[PDB]
Formats: sequence, structure tokens, C-alpha cells
Amino acid sequence: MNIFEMLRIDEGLRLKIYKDTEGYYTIGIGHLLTKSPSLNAAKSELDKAIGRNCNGVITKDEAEKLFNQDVDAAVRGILRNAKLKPVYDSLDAVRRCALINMVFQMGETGVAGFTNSLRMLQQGRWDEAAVNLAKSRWYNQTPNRAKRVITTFRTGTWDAYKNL
Repeated sequence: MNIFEMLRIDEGLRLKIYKDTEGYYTIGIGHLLTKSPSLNAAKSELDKAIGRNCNGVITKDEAEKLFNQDVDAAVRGILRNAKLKPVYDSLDAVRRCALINMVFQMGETGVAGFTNSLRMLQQGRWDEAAVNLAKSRWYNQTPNRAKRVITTFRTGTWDAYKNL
């Protein structure tokens, strides 16, 4: 299992604009297009992002290309971030994927706000951190996915996804 497979499980693949659980316009593998209500604003962002007139629809290849970009950008964002970098550096390879997953979903800034959990992860206090991470809107709003990520941080294995 790797970061791409992990996120492909959590986000799914959709080739037509769709709304995410928060109600935002998304396409492909969890690629947020805009927080704006306008489907039109969404279609424009899409064409801008693909470099073609997509008319709200894209090919598998295009979705995978966006995915590669988003993952790369998530990783680089963590590495550039003063709060995130030290945590990342302190984790094993599986747990690193779990932090990338959170960043992909909620952005650098949002994850950077998990001050207390970050601190626990850095100190390698797995169980404590799992319990703190669950006390979030994040967990309450998308509990199945959050549980998967949380279990990854707790155990350091891919058990949560080995099911899936």
C-alpha cells in the first residue's frame, strides 16, 4: 500500500463534477475545484486546470494527472511548513502517509491547527494522539475516513485499508 492507493480509497474516482461531502464542487480523485456555489465557476476552474474545454467531464488520465499534482503539492506543503515539517520528519513511513492524507483533505493550514495532536505525534504517543484527533469537527463530519486515518496513526500499519 502507498499514499496513492490510500487516497484513491478514501476519495474515490469520479470523472464528472460532483459535490464533495462538504458540498463543494470536486472532480477526479478528491480534487477540489471551488468553494463557490456556482457550477459555472466550477466549470471554468476545471477548464483552467485541464487546459481544455471539458464541459464538466474529464478522462481517467486527466484525473490521475491532477492527483499526481495534488499529492506532490501536499508533500511539498508539509515540507515547507514550519509546524508540519518537524512532525513529518519524526514519523515512520506509514504514519507519514497518514499526515499526507490529512493535509490533502484539509489543507496545510487546517492540519497545522491540530496543535495538541501534532505534539503528541511528535512525541510518539500514539494512543493519546488517536484520542485527541477524534475530538474534531473532522472526525465528527467524516467519521469512516477519519477512523481509517486515525487507526493508521495509532498502529503504524495499513490494517484500516486492508479490508477495503
